[PDB]
Amino acid sequence: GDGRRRGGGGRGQG
RNA sequence: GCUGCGGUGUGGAAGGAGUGGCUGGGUUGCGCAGC
Ligand code: IRI
Ligand code: IRI
Ligand code: IRI
Ligand SMILES: [K+]
Repeated sequence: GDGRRRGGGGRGQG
């Protein structure tokens, strides 16, 4: 899971 | 690789899903969960 580790709205970027 | 829950806070009890996010923690951190 090399991608978004946290979702829902705008959580999890960088 | 994608997605969901203001669920977390060195403010988190007057808030939210960033319609404050070049105003910070934080290039949306942390936790939990699902495909
Ligand atoms: N969960 Ir309380 N954050 N710890 N609301 N009880 N203060
Ligand atoms: N400038 Ir800033 N926005 N505060 N360090 N990049 N995070
Ligand atoms: N501007 Ir900012 N919000 N502080 N993107 N660098 N993290
Ligand atoms: K805040």
